[PDB]
Amino acid sequence: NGMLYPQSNDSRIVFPLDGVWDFRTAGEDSYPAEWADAPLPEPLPMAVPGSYNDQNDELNLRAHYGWVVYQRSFAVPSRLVAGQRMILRFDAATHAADVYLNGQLLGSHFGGFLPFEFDVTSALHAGENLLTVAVDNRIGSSTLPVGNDAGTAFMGSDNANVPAVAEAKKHARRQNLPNFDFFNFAGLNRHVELYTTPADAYIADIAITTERLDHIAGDACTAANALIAYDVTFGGDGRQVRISILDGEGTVVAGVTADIERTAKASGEIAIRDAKLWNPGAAYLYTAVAELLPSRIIDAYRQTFGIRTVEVSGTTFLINGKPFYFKGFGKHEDSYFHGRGTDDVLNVKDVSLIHWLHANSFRTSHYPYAESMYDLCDREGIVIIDEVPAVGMSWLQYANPLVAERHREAIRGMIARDKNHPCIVMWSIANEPGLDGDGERPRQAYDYFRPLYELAHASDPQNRPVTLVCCQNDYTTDITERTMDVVCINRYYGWYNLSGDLDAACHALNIELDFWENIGKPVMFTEYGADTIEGIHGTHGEMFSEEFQRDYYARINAEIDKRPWFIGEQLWNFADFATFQGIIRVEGNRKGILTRDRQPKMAAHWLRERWAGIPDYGYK
Amino acid sequence: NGMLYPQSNDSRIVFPLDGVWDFRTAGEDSYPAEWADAPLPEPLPMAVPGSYNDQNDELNLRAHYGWVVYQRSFAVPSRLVAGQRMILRFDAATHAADVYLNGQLLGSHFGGFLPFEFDVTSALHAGENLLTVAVDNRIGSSTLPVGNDAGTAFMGSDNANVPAVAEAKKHARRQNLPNFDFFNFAGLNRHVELYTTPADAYIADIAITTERLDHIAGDACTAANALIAYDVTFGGDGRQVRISILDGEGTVVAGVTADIERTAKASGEIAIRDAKLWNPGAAYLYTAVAELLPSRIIDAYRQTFGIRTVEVSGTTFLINGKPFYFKGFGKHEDSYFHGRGTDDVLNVKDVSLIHWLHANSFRTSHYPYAESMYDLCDREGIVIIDEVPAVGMSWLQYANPLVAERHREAIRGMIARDKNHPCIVMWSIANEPGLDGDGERPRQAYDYFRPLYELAHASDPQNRPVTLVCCQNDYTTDITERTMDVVCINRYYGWYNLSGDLDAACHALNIELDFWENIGKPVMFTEYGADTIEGIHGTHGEMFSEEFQRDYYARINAEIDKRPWFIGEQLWNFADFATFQGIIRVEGNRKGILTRDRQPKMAAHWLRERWAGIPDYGYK
Ligand SMILES: CCCCCC[C@@H]1NC[C@@H](O)[C@H](O)[C@H]1C(=O)O
Ligand SMILES: CCCCCC[C@@H]1NC[C@@H](O)[C@H](O)[C@H]1C(=O)O
Repeated sequence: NGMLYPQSNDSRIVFPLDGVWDFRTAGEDSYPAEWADAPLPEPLPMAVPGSYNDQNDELNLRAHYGWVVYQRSFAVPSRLVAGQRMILRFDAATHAADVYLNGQLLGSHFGGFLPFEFDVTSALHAGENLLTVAVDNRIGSSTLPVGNDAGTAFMGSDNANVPAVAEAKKHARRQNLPNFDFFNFAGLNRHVELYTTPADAYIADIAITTERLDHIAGDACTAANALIAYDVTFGGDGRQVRISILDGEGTVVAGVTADIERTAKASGEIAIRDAKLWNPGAAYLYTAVAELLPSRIIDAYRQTFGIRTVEVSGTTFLINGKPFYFKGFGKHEDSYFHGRGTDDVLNVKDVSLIHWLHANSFRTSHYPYAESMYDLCDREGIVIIDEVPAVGMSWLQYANPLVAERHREAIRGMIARDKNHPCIVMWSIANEPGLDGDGERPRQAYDYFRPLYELAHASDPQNRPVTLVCCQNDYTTDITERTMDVVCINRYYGWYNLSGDLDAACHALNIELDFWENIGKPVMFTEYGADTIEGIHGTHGEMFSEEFQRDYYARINAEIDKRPWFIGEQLWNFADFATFQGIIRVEGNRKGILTRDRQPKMAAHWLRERWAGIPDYGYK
Repeated sequence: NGMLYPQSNDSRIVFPLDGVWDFRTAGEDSYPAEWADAPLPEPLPMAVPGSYNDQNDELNLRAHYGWVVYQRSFAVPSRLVAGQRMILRFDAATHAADVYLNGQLLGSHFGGFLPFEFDVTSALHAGENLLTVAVDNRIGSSTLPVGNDAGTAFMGSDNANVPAVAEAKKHARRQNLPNFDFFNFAGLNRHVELYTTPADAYIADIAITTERLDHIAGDACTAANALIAYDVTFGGDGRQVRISILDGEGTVVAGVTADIERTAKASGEIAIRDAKLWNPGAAYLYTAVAELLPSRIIDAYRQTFGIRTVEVSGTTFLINGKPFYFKGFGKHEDSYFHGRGTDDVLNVKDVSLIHWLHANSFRTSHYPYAESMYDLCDREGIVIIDEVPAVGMSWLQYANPLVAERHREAIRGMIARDKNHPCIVMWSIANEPGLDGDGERPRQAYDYFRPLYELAHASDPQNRPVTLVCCQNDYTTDITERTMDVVCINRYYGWYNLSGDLDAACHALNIELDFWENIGKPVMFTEYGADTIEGIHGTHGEMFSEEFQRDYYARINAEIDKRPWFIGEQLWNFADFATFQGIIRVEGNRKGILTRDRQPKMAAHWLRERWAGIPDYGYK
């Protein structure tokens, strides 16, 4: 279950397989299996980690449907592999993959945004090894994210009443038809690596939790005493594990020796005096060092953690007992050449932009991000809402057992990967599923999501609040959203409805706010905004102008400032990003307050000035 | 002398040190040395590899002058380090660096675009190692690239006659003053890695040359026989090395065992029947495998190479005996977030754009590029002119011994690194130095550059032609350029002079062409173009419009097509790129035929159509 990021130390080594691989496109529903047996014929170059779609302008890889095949060779010294457990890890392959090593099928995986690995100890040999990876980009009615098995893409224009259109449609080239508003970037989007552990016994998983804080300082910089718990899982085979707690300076401030009891497991609690707490805008990280004992050490792992509590109380969101207010946006892993490919330079920059904006948070819309970004936010004091790729869902999916299982696969997987990050304060189990309507549809939606709500709570040792991001719907017939720990709403009053009329938009908003006032749950925006082309200006700003985008946030935020139970504003979006082409997408989605190149539109400056005057704690 | 790229095989392992490091700014001319002794205080994150300048929007790192300090920790299993020679390699640190390991100064390096390494075998220890790297971005009268010690930036504006301006200047914040037109991106721009070799004896360098081709086929796909030479250098300490030549399928097609004689060296020749030649647009690569013999193998290195000849004959540039014509551009390593940071995704994409454009070549303006790009061009059949960072030079530099030595270091270093790449057909020893004028100035320039021309020839075992890229000058008083193997000229008739008048530009051009016609050397463009803002249009295109850029190349190329001795068109630039700010730089240099995001302007489409109709061989 544990999927600790591969680590190098005295017991373990990591061998990265990133770089420029060989690459071929294949078929709509197949690929040549014999390609795993020998070097790819006439291969293209393809850098990895990265989406393949924008790495070859001779081809139209954005239009590709079906399989592609990656391949490379590598060689490692025999003295490294001797007596070690050898693991091949894929941080992400989007969306599905078959993996071959030296002609042997290692296995397969579905889920484009969570890591998977294989024990390759017996599959490796000396000299050059041949690694072949087939990647499938197809989406449909049983995938997460959800595709349409027929019809149009989201927000799609159609003239079905024309006979000629209906006929041409039946013979059109097959394409992925997303039920979501971001381009279907595919391939080896994140790192690939080989790593080693000891074979006889090894650390397989670690969970650290903040159980209780005693006497938190007025500024919440410290607690007189903090009780943390550990749970270490072992694989392999009077054994013990040593656990050392390191402060920010590397000074061991606590240490205990725990018994391993059989799924070998060691667990217990540790008290930390005058513990330094993790807060938004004021991060502090400790290291839990686990060392498996035989002065020699058998195995070791260093796990970063932060000491903080998260608790919903009434209409407040408490971090270290203080009333928090979210300032931020939904993001995307999206950039030009890389597509959805992970880029830590850009991740480092984006975190700096978040500070520049005086935001304090974001949501991983609409999929778990690369692991390195969570590490980055841990040390930079940025709060995260962590979200599974359950986007584009409706009643057709709720009746499908395969979807329910893939959805459970996403939640346990996300939480298994991300549980130790202090920056994560809440889980999101879906973005904009169908929740409303008449007859049995509301109850059907409820019955699908409630056990996923329970699963998220049961899976997280820290027991963080769980939410579901609600689309702009009939909130009076939706019976699911109001049962979440925090009500997270996506609203586009004045853009997709009452278009351009900000008075009417605010009037409509206030009517729904009057509704949520009575539900008595904490409420925040997770999306709102307006497409904006930088350089379009007006004295009286109309839709798509920079001025209108500024006016939009100015009018809307003035209304939510009047509601004490409204605990956060996360807009849409951080930056412009790529989408499937269509009549409402001007080179993608232009609702970013920054351009795709991370340059600030007028609204960004206005939001920066606003957020500078709003404290992380005690605003409401 | 040798700088083989680190390789993993049964005798060798590479441990990458890339990732998110710790980072602090320091002083204009110092940094706290005690930072090497302990973790950096309050560090920022900084991705490696990448320029640091665009990775933090809270700071103005583009305006930073002086030192910065990088730091990270790392640990490797003791059993892997055991008995091995341990090498720490920096692919590039721009511009100068002091490197510390565990508080010990390892040494320093000047030169921002070439790799350097340290033997750290004795500095390493078990557990966490602390790696601290100080990087100096400062440029001046003694650096390559050349900076100004006072005054303005390249094409910088001033009103020196105003007393108020003169005074304020003396109190202005100190800044790097480049004598070049690209932004001074700095930091750990390329990869950092630790690698191992055998300690007792190891391969230190490998050089492969194509000595002679016998009976080349009409299409130059093959030669009846190819005579290649190898030269292997060893370090450490009747010993022998086995050399196997692998074809594109991995089949050993030739093999010899050579004796090692002590400066341990093995050298000889190998005849290959029906050898497959490397050509532009039709690459073929062999592998030279060298194995140090004790059936066991001591050490091994696999060196890719290609079999082709390059010869300047009269006014022709012969590759495998056929008259080649350059189609291409000067490039830059430049992109939005990475700066000058290497990005293999972008390199793969750019290589595809070159094919899309039907170009066949480019120049590494104005510095050696990342090693991976040459590997990429080796397999994709793109020809390269390789250039050292000798840009911004004038008479003030020719009299400076430190500059002369740094210039020699770069020339020997570039060639030592890049000698084995078949894609490289020519060396460039400077871009736009001062060469013309009255008095002793022309002779002084000649006396400075002539021994560098000789050095490039002496350093290169393949003995490729050598050039110097000449600025738009008084070609009648210039006595240096005409002595190069190929005349490479940068001309901006109709842009920087005779502005907008294309009839007059072509008239002036033809006049300089009449001059070069008599010199009787082969001549090519290495720069020509016009700043162009995408989206600016006109029915009668004026400067900065997409139409003017198209008209510009159409009129100019029509004139050079009339000259049989004119053997190439490399324009400026491949893509828009970042510069120091100024009144002629609209968000950088806009002479790209592509935008900075790699999108094609009107001129790119026109050039694509023209180049599609121009063959690699026999156009002239
Ligand atoms: C009001 C009707 C529904 C609005 C839908 C708004 C959409 N939500 C989910 C995001 O992934 C989309 O990018 C966003 C949008 O189109 O910008
Ligand atoms: C006509 C004399 C001046 C020509 C100077 C042209 C310059 N050459 C070298 C390149 O690095 C510059 O970017 C280019 C330019 O400014 O775009």
